[PDB]
Amino acid sequence: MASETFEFQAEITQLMSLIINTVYSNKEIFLRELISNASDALDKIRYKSLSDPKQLETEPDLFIRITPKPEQKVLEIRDSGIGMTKAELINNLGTIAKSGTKAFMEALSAGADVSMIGQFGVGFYSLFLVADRVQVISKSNDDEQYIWESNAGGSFTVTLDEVNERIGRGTILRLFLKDDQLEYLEEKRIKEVIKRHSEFVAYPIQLVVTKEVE
Ligand SMILES: O=C1CCC/C=C/CCOC(=O)c2c(O)cc(O)c(Cl)c2C1
Repeated sequence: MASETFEFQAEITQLMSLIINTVYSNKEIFLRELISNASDALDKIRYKSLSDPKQLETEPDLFIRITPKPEQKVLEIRDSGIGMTKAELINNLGTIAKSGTKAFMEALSAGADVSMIGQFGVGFYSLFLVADRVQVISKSNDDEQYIWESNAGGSFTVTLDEVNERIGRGTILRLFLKDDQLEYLEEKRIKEVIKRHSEFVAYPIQLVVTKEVE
């Protein structure tokens, strides 16, 4: 598959740098940000399905699912929400600087809690606290499955998905964790963070665990 390359909006890049380099502690917050988005996307499919029940048939179950993958140092966060089409992947995750991107960078500088990122509607980028490379794998009812990829550089890429498993509907966040952030592949740590900061979530939050049989 041919891949297409795009430059990040100049302030989105700034922000990613202020994230990767400016904030230190409380990096566990990336999880609630990515669970929050998962819920906000599941909300939209559940709303749309009220007047278009057929929207749900491509994936009748509404859930949030986290999968630790120790071997490839990867943490994945899936939902069966509304999904994103190629154009939205492009617009919502790079080319267009969502209103508030610069505002949070300013807030942050004046002395703001990095945990307030979500209230500026930029929570997505908080993932770079624990990861240096990310794959966003989406499937909308109205397009094929695609892969959006950023390595924290200045650009990103979108490629028709012919390599990943078929998600019926929704999105997968394949975070490639930093060597010093691998505690998030642990069942207990994840399970902790989730209970402390994600109590009021309307959807099933499944944790996928792999254990050798003795
Ligand atoms: O804009 C996004 C943030 C959520 C608000 C809903 C947008 C419409 C679809 O959005 C998504 O599929 C989606 C998701 O499922 C999980 C995520 O972590 C992110 Cl970032 C997104 C993209």
